[PDB]
Amino acid sequence: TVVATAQEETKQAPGVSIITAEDIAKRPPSNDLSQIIRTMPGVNLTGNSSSGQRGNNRQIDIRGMGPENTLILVDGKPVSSRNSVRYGWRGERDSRGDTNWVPADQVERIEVIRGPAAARYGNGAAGGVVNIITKQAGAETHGNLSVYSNFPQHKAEGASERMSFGLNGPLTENLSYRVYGNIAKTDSDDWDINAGHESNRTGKQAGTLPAGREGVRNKDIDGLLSWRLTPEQTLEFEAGFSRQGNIYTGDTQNTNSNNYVKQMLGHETNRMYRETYSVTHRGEWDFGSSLAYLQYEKTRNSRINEGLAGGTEGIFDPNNAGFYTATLRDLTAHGEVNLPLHLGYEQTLTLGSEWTEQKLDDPSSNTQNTEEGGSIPGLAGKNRSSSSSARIFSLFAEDNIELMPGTMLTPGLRWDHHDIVGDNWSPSLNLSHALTERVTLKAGIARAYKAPNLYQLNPDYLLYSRGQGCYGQSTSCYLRGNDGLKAETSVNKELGIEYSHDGLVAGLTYFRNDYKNKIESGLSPVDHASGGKGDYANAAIYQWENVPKAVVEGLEGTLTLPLADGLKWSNNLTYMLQSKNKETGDVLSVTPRYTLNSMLDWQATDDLSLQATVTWYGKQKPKKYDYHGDRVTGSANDQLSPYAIAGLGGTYRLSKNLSLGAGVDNLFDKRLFRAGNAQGVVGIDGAGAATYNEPGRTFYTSLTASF
Repeated sequence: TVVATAQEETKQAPGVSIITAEDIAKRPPSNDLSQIIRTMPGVNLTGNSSSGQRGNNRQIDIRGMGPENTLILVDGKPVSSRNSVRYGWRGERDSRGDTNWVPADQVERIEVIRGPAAARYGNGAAGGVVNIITKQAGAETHGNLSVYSNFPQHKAEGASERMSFGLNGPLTENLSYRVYGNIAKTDSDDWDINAGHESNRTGKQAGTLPAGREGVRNKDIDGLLSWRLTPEQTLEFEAGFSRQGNIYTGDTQNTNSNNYVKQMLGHETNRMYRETYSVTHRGEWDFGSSLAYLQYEKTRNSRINEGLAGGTEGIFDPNNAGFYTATLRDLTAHGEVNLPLHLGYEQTLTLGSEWTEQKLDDPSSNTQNTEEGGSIPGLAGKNRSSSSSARIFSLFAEDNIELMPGTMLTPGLRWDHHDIVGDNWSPSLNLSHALTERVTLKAGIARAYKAPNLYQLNPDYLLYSRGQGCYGQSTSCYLRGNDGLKAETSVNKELGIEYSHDGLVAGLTYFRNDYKNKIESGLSPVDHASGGKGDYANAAIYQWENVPKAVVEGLEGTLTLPLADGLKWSNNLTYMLQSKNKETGDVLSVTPRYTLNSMLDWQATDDLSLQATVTWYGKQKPKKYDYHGDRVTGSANDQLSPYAIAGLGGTYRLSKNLSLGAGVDNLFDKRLFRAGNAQGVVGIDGAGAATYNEPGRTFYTSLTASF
């Protein structure tokens, strides 16, 4: 009886969680799937950057590794769209992330793959992988129509509404389709949600506010045709078109303001179009199995002009009104075969390759001139190229070996060639061992890989500061892209033991990542520019640089008890032991010290299902040091205290064809307000860890019609 693939076997590793379509129906998200993905152990909902900048745009972070290290897939194929949004000095991006491209109600399941089992997915999988799997066609035609709406207690918070539909099944005998569409709106929080809560602001900056959450408008449609060519051979064509337009509520990099900002409150100021085309060929043959695919993803990011420095740094530029478009083109090709091998040991060999190209055209990002800080040899002050690109060819070999009943060994090797950075080697080993019929011991260790992003790699990408931003000094500097960077790598390990029997589950996992060569803004000048104006002349030139060592470490626990026949109590716990940049001694990603998610699920009748949830978060602590590397003082030290969020909801099945849902999130109305960024600037104190809004009590209803 044949052994599963490497890819399939390692989905049982300690660092993997699965969220089902039924889980999504019972705990419906407002809009972005991050709202449910974040409730898995070892997962956090975090700002992109430890600076706090754009800190209400929280995203899925795995094991404290930061959202940039979460690789998002849809049906196994990569999402790159956030790479069209400029990556700044502090790793900030004015991006909502990549977990909102698929509507929740057309999702079959979600694989959350954390740590060593994720390394095999290659570039970007150092934190882990989130693979969003869409519902597919079956034998008969089926379909659905799903609506969701919510209702905040406090009018300052944005309400969401959402309507989607699927239809799939045969068209002819050889030919079947699957299509879905979706329309959604999450309103923005109000411009003044955080008035009463903001960091102290003086002088010019009196009256300024940190913004609440940005709104979004989604239109998605997808079409897939599946064509059964030979008995061995299916060919699938799929095109997807998504648009997200924002609803602006005053976010700016440093939380300053001007009239162009005040004028755009409530309007669309950024729009993302994502176009996807894929062809997928599946074979079922005598020898085993094959899969190949080609995806082209085109992302257009159009938004209002902002400055890179000066008075218009990270804010709409009133002297260059209007919008620009950055374009990202990402082509991914993949092939593999899966070979059951019967001699010696039972095992299943996977052999494959992948090629990717990323092209970025960004006409706002490479425009910093050198007139103030002085000129930089090899860098033209003006008219630098918009474009950047990189290609990675990959080879891999994996084998899933049943050493003997109850024991599996799963070695793999990936090799990657990046046409600028060079070669990478990602060795992989995961295993499971049955200690008794009820208890299993599992371990993993691997080296994940992440290539530099195209901003960090580009010598034409140049940022400038008069002093505030410069590490180890107070005079003016430049930060320049560096096309000799190393790749980041992370040796990620876990050890897990788990009791499992009769739907009772008790489990504990320890994890640690030794994160190598994380790419960050440099700490020492490599050089000095020459000329410029006044005190600012002859600016220091820093580069994007590899940090030698960082570490995350902690524990994930799970406890699921069957209290009675229709009644199940599920809990998971994550405890962060470390998240440290070992060069700066500072925090890598600001996450709660612990997160405990608890759910009581009651099948009250055949037709009626009720749920209660509570989540407890521990303390959050900000960066110790400012951009200079000096000890932060004052309110920039502020920490968030522990807090809990509770909810209640249910589903009532009116028939095979109609179900309704209702409930309340954050039942005791526990709210937090964004006070600012972590550290301050001239006129505006920092706010430490108080960098985000936690919404209050919010009621919701849903209806799903299906056949």
